[PDB]
Amino acid sequence: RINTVRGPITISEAGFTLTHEHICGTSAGFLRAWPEFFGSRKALVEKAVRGLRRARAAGVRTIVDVSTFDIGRDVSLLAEVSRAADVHIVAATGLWFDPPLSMRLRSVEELTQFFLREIQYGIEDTGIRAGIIKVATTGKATPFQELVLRAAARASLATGVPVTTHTAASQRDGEQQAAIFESEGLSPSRVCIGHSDDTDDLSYLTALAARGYLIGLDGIPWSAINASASALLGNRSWQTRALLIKALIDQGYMKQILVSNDWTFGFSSYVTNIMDVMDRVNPDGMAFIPLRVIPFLREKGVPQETLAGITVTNPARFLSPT
Amino acid sequence: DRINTVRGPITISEAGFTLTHEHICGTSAGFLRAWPEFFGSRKALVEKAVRGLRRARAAGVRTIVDVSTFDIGRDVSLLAEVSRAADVHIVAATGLWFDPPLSMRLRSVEELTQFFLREIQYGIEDTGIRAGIIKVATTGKATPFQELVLRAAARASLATGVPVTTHTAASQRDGEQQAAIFESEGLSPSRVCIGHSDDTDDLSYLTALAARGYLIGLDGIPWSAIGLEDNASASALLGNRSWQTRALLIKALIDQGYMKQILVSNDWTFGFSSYVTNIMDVMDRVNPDGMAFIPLRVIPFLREKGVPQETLAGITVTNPARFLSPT
Ligand SMILES: [Co+2]
Ligand SMILES: [Co+2]
Ligand SMILES: [Co+2]
Ligand SMILES: [Co+2]
Repeated sequence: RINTVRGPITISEAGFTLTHEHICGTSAGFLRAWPEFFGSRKALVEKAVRGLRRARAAGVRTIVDVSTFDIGRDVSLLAEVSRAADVHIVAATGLWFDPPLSMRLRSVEELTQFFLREIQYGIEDTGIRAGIIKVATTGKATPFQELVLRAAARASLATGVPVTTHTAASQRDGEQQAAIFESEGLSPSRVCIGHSDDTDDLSYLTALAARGYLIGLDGIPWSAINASASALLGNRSWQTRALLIKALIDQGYMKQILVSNDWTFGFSSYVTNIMDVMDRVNPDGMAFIPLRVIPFLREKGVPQETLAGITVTNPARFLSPT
Repeated sequence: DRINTVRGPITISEAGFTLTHEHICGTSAGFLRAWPEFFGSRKALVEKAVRGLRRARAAGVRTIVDVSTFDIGRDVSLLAEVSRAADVHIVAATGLWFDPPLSMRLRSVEELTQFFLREIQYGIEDTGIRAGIIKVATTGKATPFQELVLRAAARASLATGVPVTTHTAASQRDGEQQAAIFESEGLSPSRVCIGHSDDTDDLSYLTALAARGYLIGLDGIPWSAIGLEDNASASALLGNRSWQTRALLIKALIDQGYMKQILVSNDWTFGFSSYVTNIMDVMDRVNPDGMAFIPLRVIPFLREKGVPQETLAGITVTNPARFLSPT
């Protein structure tokens, strides 16, 4: 009962899934208005097809595109790349930290209708329904960012669809988001505190993992080992971020881990050549988790059925509507 | 002599009575397609727009310049559909207003110049519809990004001959900073309209810009929140100045010899989502005439005050014709 861009699929059809990915990290209407920024729309489709086929050959069967309205989600692009690559792509709703005036002047009740429109009816005029809700917070929650967290909760409770968040982990936003989700009546088993790998703090993660929250260790290839790339991605290495997966397995929270790359095939919501800077830091792309992180954990003393539990059974339990 | 409309190129003589600053929808990038239910439905918005433009046409309007940019949620397909059904020429816009998303605000002046050029020379999105005007904006002192938008607009105008029109916080005298930046790029004042100029009563500011060759946009004549001072949202947007006060600025500029520098419009819309929810209903109640307000209520008002019919015809037909013509 998991909604994808090609239609509804079952829990067994999901397989190896990456919980936090992006085909394109852009802005609302941007891809349609300026496709030449990515070379052409043809070039972005071709680069995304080759990148997903690389992930499929590596073991991945499903990717969850957490690109929201304001990240410039184009479900028609998501459907085209999914068809040519034979990889299941799950679409998303919600609002990130770049909402336009028509979204930021809306009440909590109006934002619930929009989220409920994209999950129950469909996205735009395509009929494609959203299977996950993406929300954001950069530091302490602004008066509007609180309404998005609450609206995402009211939409998750009426459909059963899960929530995934953006967090500035060094500032520990996951505790405030958790306090807001719990005040709304949302079950912690339906929420994923993303970007939790941006910190080396383990005491903040185990506290949330004990309450039932899923920990999103999603930006593993993000290593700044360029003032723009050093501020966006990486103070530490990938080995340090991948050791945080092992540190949570050792504490007995193997059922709460969700791994991903947080990769893109086109990036426009930052500096011009950030995609070219990223493409060489990680030449593996979206295939970094099964080819470089899984054999690392196998060498550092973690069995294959613990890793096959994190990648197959954990995201399938998360993405299933309850 | 030839200008781009959403139905294709037309000869300037066919433009006729032209409203220089209007919107079919005041929204945000991708909003109409992602949430048409905000406006009832996409079909309801089209029907309302067609009815409004048909009524405006019956009153004498032949062309409107939709100054909706990418970030005002310009949907050219909607503009084309309504233009064809109402049989009113609609000139589309490029440029950037004051709500650009991350992918726009992180761009350099060279990249923004290429985006504006693409929308004028090649087309908007995958439609083939080309922009006939560049819309820019400042709300007080220009931010570093707004300065880049103004420079890119000036560069695209110099390369194509297409005019530039602006949004200003008129009380803050924004037109002076805008003018300075445009002229630093070598753009002729005759290719620029300093809009929302009816938001101020400072005639010294207006005549000085007009004296330099700038077109003065007295473009929101029906905007008045008198009678509804209890509505904090409507008062902050529409202001407390009467439609008459805004319209008398057209007479004031004519009297000082600047009839050739005046552009008049309503700054109306059929859908409004970039503000509070009830705003379109409130606006439609204050002004039931919509875009027809200029020929039905403003033109006869100025005739009562003594302005000749040939001067008014010069402001509504000749001035927009000279402005829109690629020069
Ligand atoms: Co993020
Ligand atoms: Co992301
Ligand atoms: Co304006
Ligand atoms: Co306007």
